Order: sequence, then structure tokens, then C-alpha cells
Amino acid sequence: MPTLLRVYIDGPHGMGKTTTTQLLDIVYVPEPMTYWRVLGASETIANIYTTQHRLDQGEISAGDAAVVMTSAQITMGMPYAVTDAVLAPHIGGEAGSAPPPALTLIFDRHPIAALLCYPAARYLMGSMTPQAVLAFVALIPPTLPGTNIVLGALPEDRHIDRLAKRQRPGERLDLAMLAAIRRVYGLLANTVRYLQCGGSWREDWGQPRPHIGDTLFTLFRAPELLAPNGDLYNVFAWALDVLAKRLRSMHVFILDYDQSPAGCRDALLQLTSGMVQTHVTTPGSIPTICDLARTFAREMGE
Amino acid sequence: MPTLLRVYIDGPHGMGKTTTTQLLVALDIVYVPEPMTYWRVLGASETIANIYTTQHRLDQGEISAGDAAVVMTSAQITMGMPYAVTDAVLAPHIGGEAGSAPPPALTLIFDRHPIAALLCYPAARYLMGSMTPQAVLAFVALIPPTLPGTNIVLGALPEDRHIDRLAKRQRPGERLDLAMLAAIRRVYGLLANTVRYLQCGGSWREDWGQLNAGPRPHIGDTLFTLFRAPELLAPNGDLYNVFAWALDVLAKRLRSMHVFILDYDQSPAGCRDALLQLTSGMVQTHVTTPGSIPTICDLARTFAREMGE
Ligand SMILES: O=c1[nH]c(=O)n([C@H]2C[C@H](O)[C@@H](CO)O2)cc1I
Ligand SMILES: O=c1[nH]c(=O)n([C@H]2C[C@H](O)[C@@H](CO)O2)cc1I
Repeated sequence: MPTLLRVYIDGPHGMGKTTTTQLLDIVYVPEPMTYWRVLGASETIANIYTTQHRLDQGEISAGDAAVVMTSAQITMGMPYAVTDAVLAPHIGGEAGSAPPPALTLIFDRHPIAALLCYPAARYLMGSMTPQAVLAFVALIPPTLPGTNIVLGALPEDRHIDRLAKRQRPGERLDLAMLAAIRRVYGLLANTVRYLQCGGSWREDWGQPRPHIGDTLFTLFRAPELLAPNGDLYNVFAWALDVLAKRLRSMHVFILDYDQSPAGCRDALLQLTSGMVQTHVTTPGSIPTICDLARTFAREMGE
Repeated sequence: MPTLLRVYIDGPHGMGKTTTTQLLVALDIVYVPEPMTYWRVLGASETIANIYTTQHRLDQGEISAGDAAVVMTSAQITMGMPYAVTDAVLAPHIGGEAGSAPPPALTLIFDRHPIAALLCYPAARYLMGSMTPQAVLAFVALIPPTLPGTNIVLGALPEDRHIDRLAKRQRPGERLDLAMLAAIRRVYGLLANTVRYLQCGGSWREDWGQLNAGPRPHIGDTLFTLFRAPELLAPNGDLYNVFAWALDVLAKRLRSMHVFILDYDQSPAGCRDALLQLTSGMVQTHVTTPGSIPTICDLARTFAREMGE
């Protein structure tokens, strides 16, 4: 059966991901901007940044910001969620990780962006409950074989300069969200290594590979998740087992962004060499995926 | 290898599902209750009270539509988490179908399936104007893959009788909304139809233009009929592909479910035995490890101990 290579370009916003991956047998599943702005709701991006502003300015409550914020995170990852679901059937097993794949699918972000990272970063900003965050983790789709996630690398001061340009419609420069999101993505990369090096959160919770204190597990030592004796409630501990399961099988690659669009584009091409591809499940899988990838781009990509 | 029998008793509230599920277990078998404690303390505060009050404010014209959807969506997310984590934690243990075939080593009886929190209630609330169709479709797209041996028992009770029942059985925060009762009832009716329409070979894409245990129902008698919303329609007249792809997920999730109907218009003991009768002809599954049994047993017993009642 033909082989496919899936590549999910992810990381904090304002790094140059999209603006260097478009540059990059090869299909590009762009950002669902039309779905965020119109199809699922109107100006979701604007709504997100405005609520954090009213929150920050004391015009609304933590609880107000939280319901508005949770609701919107559902809108943000909808296209990512259906795409996975419709795609999942065609993904076969690892391809003796071989000749060039029949198709390379470049995604502008992975389902965990809206299901884990942004929700985690907003909890870190005081606008989302760790319980809501864990609800989204619990809803992360199973990790199919060949899930290659490229995360971005760029110094802060430089990310601020880019961010100053990658201003989405409705977006407001919030260096705190920029720091909350950078940290979240940082912990994300540490979590994968932790899990892949054989770390057990249950065994390390009472506080070579990263320290549990440097993985995403640190965020869930939140007072809301703990019983009167400091015990993590089981529902939550089960949501953490699922986070461990989902993340350990992912393949993570770092693309340094502190270089030229060419260089970034050039680097992404090199990383390609160690990504895990897979076989499709049917003869028509490739053609169907392509049309899927083109139909998504036309409709929701702006 | 040891087999397992999972049964989710679902359907509208105010019918007697929880009582009979209990009874059934009072006759091994383990009970996975409604995460009441999660809905009112662990996940958030008084979520059921929050749900019924928001619709109310909506109805009173005190809150706008958008205000309510924002609250409903969030509330519905809290309502389903225990169901969703339990399902994701169970999954690695579920093996292939066995059948019924002799008695199972373990029988799990669930109070509602994940699709209640991720589909039925949201669809009923959309229908009540308290949530958006895109949001419902967003939940649908997130319904977990249907494990084999998914036996769903949906309840039936005459409308008048259901109404009088509701007029008693007090849930904290729940305020008697009969419009919501009918909505939830119709949603569950469409659900049953949908599973079947799907099993009789129905194709929503082939039948879109038209908008066993019985003949194939009409697409307009299935859940697909709710998604004929102008919000989800492209200027050309058809659904945008995002929503169309979500409906493909719905058909895929409900196609492998084994739905059964239980009559609630009888005594609690009757419902128990009527249910204990449906059970026999229900699909079983092996577990993936022998120790899946003890594992599964404790998860259920732990869930109940921490979230039930
Ligand atoms: O789940 C998400 N939540 C969120 O708030 N965003 C913001 C980041 C950026 O400003 C713009 C483009 O990424 O959208 C993105 C995602 I995916
Ligand atoms: O997703 C859900 N949404 C909802 O509104 N409910 C209501 C029904 C009943 O009032 C009470 C107990 O079931 O909670 C239940 C679920 I599961």
C-alpha cells in the first residue's frame, strides 16, 4: 500500500511557522481562518483576546472569562478535530521507517494545539479552569502512527518582533500570553522526552530525563484538582494517564526559527528525514486525502 | 480468554434509568453511576443548577442567545468529562467481540454513554436555542471511537407518564422544563432511528436531498435532520464540508452501536427483569489482558466511590 508522511507544524504563534511552511506529492492543510472568523462563529480570535483584556482590566470575572474562553476553544479546534476523525481510517501502520512517500501532508498545527496547549496557556493566564483543560485532554483523539510534530524554536525578544507582525484579525499583543504560550510549548517538549525516557507521573508526582517539575504535569498540581488531603482526584489522575498515553507516541522535531524564511523552509525539509511515515489503508486513501486536504484549504483557509 | 459485557442505559431523564440499573446490579456486575459529585463540586459548582437556570434566563429574555450558548457549551463540557475519561481509560482493555455464548466474567452497567453529554443533550439544547449547531457538531466530531460491544439500552415511557414522573423525581438545580423534556425525547428518538437507518444501509449524503428491528427509516426521521441549519449552509445551498465531515463522524460512531429499547412504563422490578432479559442477547467482548478484569473492576468501583450519588 502507498505510504504517507504527516507533518504537523506547531508551536507558539508569531514565530513564522505558516509564513515559511507555505513556502515549502505535497499538500498543505492551512489554518482554518474562515472557520474561526465566520463558519463556526464570528471573529473567534477577536473574542478570545478581548475577553482576556476585560479580564485583565477587571471588567469581568475569572469565571466569566472561563466560560467565554472554553466555548471559544471548542470553535478553534473543530476543523482540526473533524480532519483527524475523517483521516484516522486511512492511516495504516508505520512504514519500515524507505522510499519517498506517495503523499506528504503539511498541517498548520495539530489537534493538541486547541485541545491542550492553548487551554493550558489560558489557565496560566487566569481565564480557564484546570478542570476544563483536563476535559479537553480527555477528549484528545488517539495518536495514530506517523504523528510528526515540529515545534518551533526562537528567542523571546525575536519572537516579540515577529509576533508584532503576525497580528491576526482581532488579536492584541499580549506578551504575557506570549510567555504563557511559549512556556506551555516548552513543557510540551519536555513532557514527550520525559514520557519517552520512561517517566511515570504517578511515581514522580510526590515532587536521565526532565524533572516532572519541568513537564506539563506540573500545571495539574492545581488546588482545584486536589482533595482536602492534597490528593489528586482520580478523574483527574485518569485525565493525566490519557495525557501520558497521547503524548509518548508522538514524534517531536525542533525547527529553529531564528533564521530566514528560506532557512526555516530549508530546515523543515531536513527534519523530514527522520519523521515516521505510514501506509494508507485503502487504494483510494491517497486520492481521498488529497481532496480532503484541498477541500479544507479552499473552504476554511483564507 | 475472559469476556466482558458492557451496557449503557441511556435516554431522557425522569424515566427511572438509575433505579433499575441499581436493581439489576443488586442481583460479577459493577455499577458506574452518574458523576453527580463531579457535576456539582469537582468539575464546577452546581452544574445542573447552572444548566437549568441559564435556559431559564434565556426564556425570561434576561440573557441573550449567545450568552446562553457560551454557558451551555461550557456546562456541557463539564457534564461529559467523567464519561469521556472513563471511556479513554477503558479502551485499551476492550478486545474483540465474543458474544451471547456463556456468562461473562464481568458485567459493567453504565449510567449513560459518552454520546449523552457529547450529542443528545447538546442537540436538545441547540433545539431549545441554548446552543449553536456548530458547537453540537464540534462535540460530535469529538465523540470517541465506538469500542466493539457497545450495547446501548435506550428508554421508552409515554409522554404523559414521563411528564408526571418528572413532576416528582427532583434533581438539585433541575427546574421542570417540559419543552426541554420533549426536546430531549425527540433527540433520543432520532438517535434510535439513526442507528438503525445506518444499519439498514442508509447514506446521509445520498439521502440529504430528501430533507432487523423495523424497516429503514427516512433520513428525516434521523439525527441528520437537525443539521439542516442555515448556519451550516454554503451560499450554494449545501452544507459546508467541515459540517458535512462531522456528520460522517456521527454515522461512523453510531453504525457499530447495539441499541436496545427498554420500556419504562412498568414497575421498578419489571424494568429490572425486562432489562435483565434484553441483556442475554447482548454482544460481549474479550479483554486485552487477563488482569483487565480486576483493573476494570476497580476503575468502575473507584469512579462510583468518588463521583456517584
Ligand atoms: O486554540 C487556539 N487558540 C487561540 O487562542 N489561538 C490564537 C493564537 C493566534 O493568535 C491565532 C492563530 O493561531 O489564534 C489559536 C489556537 I489553534
Ligand atoms: O450532558 C448532560 N446534560 C444535562 O443537562 N443533563 C441533565 C439531565 C438531568 O437534568 C441531569 C442529570 O442527568 O442533568 C445530563 C447530562 I449526561
